[PDB]
Amino acid sequence: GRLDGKVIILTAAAQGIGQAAALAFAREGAKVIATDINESKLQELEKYPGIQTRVLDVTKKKQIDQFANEVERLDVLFNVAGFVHHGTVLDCEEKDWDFSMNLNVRSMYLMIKAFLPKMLAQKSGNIINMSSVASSVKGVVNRCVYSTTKAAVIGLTKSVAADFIQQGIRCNCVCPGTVDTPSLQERIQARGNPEEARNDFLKRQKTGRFATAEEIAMLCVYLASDESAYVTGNPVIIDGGWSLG
Amino acid sequence: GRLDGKVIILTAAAQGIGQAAALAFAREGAKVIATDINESKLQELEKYPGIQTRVLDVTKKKQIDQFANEVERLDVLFNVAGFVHHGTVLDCEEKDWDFSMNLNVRSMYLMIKAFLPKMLAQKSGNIINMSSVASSVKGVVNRCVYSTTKAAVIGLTKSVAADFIQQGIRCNCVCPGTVDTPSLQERIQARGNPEEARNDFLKRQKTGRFATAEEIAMLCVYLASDESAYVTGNPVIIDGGWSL
Amino acid sequence: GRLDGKVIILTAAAQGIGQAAALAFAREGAKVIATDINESKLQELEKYPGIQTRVLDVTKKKQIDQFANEVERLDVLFNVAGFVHHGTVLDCEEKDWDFSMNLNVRSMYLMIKAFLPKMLAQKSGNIINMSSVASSVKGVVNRCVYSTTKAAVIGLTKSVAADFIQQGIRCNCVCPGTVDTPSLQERIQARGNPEEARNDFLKRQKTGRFATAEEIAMLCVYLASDESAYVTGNPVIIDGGWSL
Amino acid sequence: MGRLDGKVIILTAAAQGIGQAAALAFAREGAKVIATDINESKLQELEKYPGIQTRVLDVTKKKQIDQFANEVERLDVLFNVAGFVHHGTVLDCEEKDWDFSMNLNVRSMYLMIKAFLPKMLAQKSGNIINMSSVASSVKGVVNRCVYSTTKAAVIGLTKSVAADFIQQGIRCNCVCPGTVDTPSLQERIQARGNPEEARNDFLKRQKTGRFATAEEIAMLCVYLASDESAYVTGNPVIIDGGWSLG
Ligand SMILES: NC(=O)c1ccc[n+]([C@@H]2O[C@H](COP(=O)([O-])OP(=O)(O)OC[C@H]3O[C@@H](n4cnc5c(N)ncnc54)[C@H](O)[C@@H]3O)[C@@H](O)[C@H]2O)c1
Ligand SMILES: NC(=O)c1ccc[n+]([C@@H]2O[C@H](COP(=O)([O-])OP(=O)(O)OC[C@H]3O[C@@H](n4cnc5c(N)ncnc54)[C@H](O)[C@@H]3O)[C@@H](O)[C@H]2O)c1
Ligand SMILES: NC(=O)c1ccc[n+]([C@@H]2O[C@H](COP(=O)([O-])OP(=O)(O)OC[C@H]3O[C@@H](n4cnc5c(N)ncnc54)[C@H](O)[C@@H]3O)[C@@H](O)[C@H]2O)c1
Ligand SMILES: NC(=O)c1ccc[n+]([C@@H]2O[C@H](COP(=O)([O-])OP(=O)(O)OC[C@H]3O[C@@H](n4cnc5c(N)ncnc54)[C@H](O)[C@@H]3O)[C@@H](O)[C@H]2O)c1
Repeated sequence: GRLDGKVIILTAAAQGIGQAAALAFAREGAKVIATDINESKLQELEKYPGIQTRVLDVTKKKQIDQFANEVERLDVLFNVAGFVHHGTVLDCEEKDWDFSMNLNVRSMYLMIKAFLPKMLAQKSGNIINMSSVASSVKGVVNRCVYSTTKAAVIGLTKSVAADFIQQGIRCNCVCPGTVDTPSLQERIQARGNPEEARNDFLKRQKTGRFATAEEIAMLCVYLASDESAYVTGNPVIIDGGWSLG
Repeated sequence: GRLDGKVIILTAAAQGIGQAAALAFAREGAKVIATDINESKLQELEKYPGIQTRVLDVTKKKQIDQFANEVERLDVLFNVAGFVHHGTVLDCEEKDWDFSMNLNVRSMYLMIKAFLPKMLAQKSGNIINMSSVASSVKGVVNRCVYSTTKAAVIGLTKSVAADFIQQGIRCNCVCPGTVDTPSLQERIQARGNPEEARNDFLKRQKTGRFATAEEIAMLCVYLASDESAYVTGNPVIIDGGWSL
Repeated sequence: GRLDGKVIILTAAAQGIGQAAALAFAREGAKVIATDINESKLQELEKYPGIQTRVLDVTKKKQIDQFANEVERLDVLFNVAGFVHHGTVLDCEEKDWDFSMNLNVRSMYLMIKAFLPKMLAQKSGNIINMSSVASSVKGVVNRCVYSTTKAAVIGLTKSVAADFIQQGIRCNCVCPGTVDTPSLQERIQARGNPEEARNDFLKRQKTGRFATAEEIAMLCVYLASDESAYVTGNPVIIDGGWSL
Repeated sequence: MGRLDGKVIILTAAAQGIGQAAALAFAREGAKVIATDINESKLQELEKYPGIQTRVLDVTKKKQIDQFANEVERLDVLFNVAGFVHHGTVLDCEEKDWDFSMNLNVRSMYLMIKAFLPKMLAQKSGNIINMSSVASSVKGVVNRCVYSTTKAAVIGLTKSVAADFIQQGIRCNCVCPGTVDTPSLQERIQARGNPEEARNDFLKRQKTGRFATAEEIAMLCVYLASDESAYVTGNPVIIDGGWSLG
């Protein structure tokens, strides 16, 4: 397996990209600690060899620190947790702004701050953060606070990469286009005409399809593996040509 | 003047880049409304033709909304306010993280959401945001929360530019290298050996100097003027070759 | 004027962006040496205070070297010459590939290598190169060799900027979206349905217009001026939200 | 089952360095590899490896290229590897240096793509990987004028092909390394006045205190060549050990 010997911790693992990653990591021989707030859905992964699960709300610092004190070592941290708000800056009220900033960015700060010292004591570690093309990468309509947080993810990634490169740490982030996940389906259904919302989303995608969560996972495998040891400080795009032009 | 007939509001105007921008706008014929929390320093600008002042804390939504209700129209909003925390992710306590996120990003969100509707009703407007090369542009050491916020600023910029391009709104951000401002001097002094600190900052700068606030201001003039009408959604770098 | 005391040499000056640049530089007090292969059109600029003209084919090293020897000093070199080939990689025959590489890229290399030593001896110089968003910035349809060359331009820009920063040289390039020039009109007319071709080009442009050459010129004035001394190594976008 | 099972892959400059490592890596992942180079005796060493067939090919010769293409029934992937690294500023670069690099580093790719793309279009499926560098439009690097210009041009060419042929099932990406320990890198070190010291300037780029191996570059090429990366197109993928980071 491409990840033999690796201990990997991830968040938001119960469905979507996190689930697919958890499964993909485990199949490649990793020791996976898969976390989510949704305990009943999460515990489904316990049936898969190589995966152990734990309930974790990434907005709760007390929860995070206690979890960190339980973990002996890790090789990889994959911060997946994030919410996609629909709206422009005018559509974003204070509670939407804060909710996204807390879940999407503060979460990563708290996870990295709890887990990075373990990596530093072993002079080795790898941190993968979930960003988006809707970010500093490009402008995307109706995604104000999302794009703002997802840009923030890139800043945080490059910061960590620069600060700890000489202590054996790498840090990268993943920037997908549209991925067929349960939340995407929720966002389609939430529209006034879902039949039509599905077509706006496909418009971005000149190949005529969304990415699968598995495809996103296989990039995370590459970035988790020693194959990519020489890759750090990058937003890796996986967008089906959306940001291309 | 290159900014004649323009009504420009800007924050953090009492010193540094804000101050230089205020004075540069005014010299180019703008009607400037220059805001800061520091009332005594801010009110020095009152002596300059074209500048009117108002005390404003950009972290206070209530103050922001009241200010907006006072303003009949604008052409340009320049979000300048921001703090530079020194440290890695490990040096950043929750208080540091939240203070920076509130002043550096939330501020912009609240200012934009208050003033943008004005611009939309006139089908015209221009929002300039202060970012930095310490951001999504490149990795800079001991600047964790700062870089995170300044990246957020680029995301917010591109978002606003994308959402309101068809309603005559432009949005760009400015990404300096090291600029000789009073806060920069504070950061130098704050280190263990301020001699040595000054040389680390210069190491960034292969031209052997920092930028002046007036130089940053002249970029802001270009971006504020109709000369740059066709420029939107960009992080404009002004870094003396640092990110090169 | 904003360019008072600057000696500025430019290519492809007889029409389009070059022409607008020349007139804009002259209006701001520059001493302009405007060059082009089209002698009769070029000579029109002679009537404008501050512009002297010289015929120059930028694909002819021997002409370039002899021109350089005529020139005592410069402050700015503006490489404007470039041709826009229509087609994919499959539409591009060896003749199209080579013609574009030589005019669009080799030209810049020859002008730079002939004029840069002057700037090095003054310990001061500024090189502006015309790029495009159709380049390494973004992928654009039916622009294969063009995009290849305009990418090459960014490479060359950043090279020169990195190599000569400590000797007082700056180098940047300009990356437009669609600009309403005579060659753009020629490209429109050259299509099967020019009525419909005008609309494809417009679809690029969410503000519903092309840039004017004057607008591109004003970016060039900013980049040519000492106002922008701290700006080097950048591809400056001016695209009306196309790459956004 | 290898990650490249069923894939027919053609590459250039396969006899040493990145190209060699890639050929070997593609073959071990179950690709059918057609490995080409100008250096016949060295290239022929790869014939002992299961899955690799070799052919002499000078990528500056249009006539050679078209005849080779006429020999190939199908391909899934084209990896354009050939490129020379000139040492010097714009001032150090004479007409012959400029032209030599432009023809090998860029014209070569144009000709290979123009010969092979029609095959991929006819199958409504193809993947083109181009070798670029961080010394390019990505960042400014000293003493690399014509190299950086060509490797920028590669990125422009990559995005053009990706934009033009996306709807016909074609992907195009490029790879942008920092310093890779290859034989030509060793040549460039040895060619300096003090090779001990050239070696340390190259290491200065590299905050991790090492160069990449050709193998490491290869494994990125495996990912980009595989269907795992089917949703990746139009990108310069950086693999630079933090060099462009800051
Ligand atoms: N799906 C896409 O089109 C797409 C595109 C780009 C980026 N992303 C990013 O990928 C990541 C995952 O999204 P997805 O769509 O694959 O999954 P999703 O949105 O379908 O699932 C989210 C998961 O996160 C969990 N979660 C919610 N709040 C949490 C909290 N406080 N703590 C811990 N877990 C929590 C949920 O229980 C759920 O299992 C997000 O960061 C998202 O921004 C998604
Ligand atoms: N090297 C540099 O100085 C540099 C480089 C890149 C970007 N920047 C950015 O430029 C912007 C201005 O920084 P500067 O160093 O020119 O000025 P500075 O930091 O010296 O001045 C900051 C000003 O902001 C005001 N201020 C502080 N909190 C406020 C609040 N809550 N509400 C309203 N005003 C408040 C202060 O009273 C002061 O007048 C910042 O966003 C900074 O991040 C500076
Ligand atoms: N027009 C646009 O939409 C647009 C967009 C992006 C970039 N550009 C770039 O701007 C530059 C100028 O294009 P434009 O469209 O403004 O002008 P244009 O194409 O209308 O005019 C070109 C000028 O170049 C001159 N010229 C041609 N060959 C020459 C040679 N060998 N030596 C010297 N001069 C020569 C011509 O005589 C003419 O006066 C080009 O590099 C072009 O790629 C144009
Ligand atoms: N530090 C690095 O080594 C580094 C970094 C970034 C990018 N690259 C790129 O990787 C590619 C390979 O370089 P490398 O250093 O791994 O290998 P190399 O330079 O050691 O070997 C080059 C190979 O190309 C072959 N070759 C030369 N001319 C040819 C021609 N006309 N036709 C066909 N083959 C020809 C040679 O015989 C040799 O086998 C180049 O494009 C280079 O620019 C290398």
